[PDB]
Amino acid sequence: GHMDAPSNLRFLATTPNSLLVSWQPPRARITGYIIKYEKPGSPPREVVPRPRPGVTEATITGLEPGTEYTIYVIALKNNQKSEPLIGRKKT
Repeated sequence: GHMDAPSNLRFLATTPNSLLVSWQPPRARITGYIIKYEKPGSPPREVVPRPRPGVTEATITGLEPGTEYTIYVIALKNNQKSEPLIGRKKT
């Protein structure tokens, strides 16, 4: 455990209820990632299945319009995880 966390949570393309995001992988070897998303009033969820290693972008579906969701993206190492890297935006 104890691994750095991704950075610069960016957004690729954005759909009326889906949202693509792009980050800068942490500074340590990893074999997976976690990505949650939040909204005012409802608790976070996780992008499933967990992203693959080597990818610096993920899409998030199942959102709501006119709503800026807050994403928490983490680095994994065999279910093990690092600190989060968050960023929010609207669909």
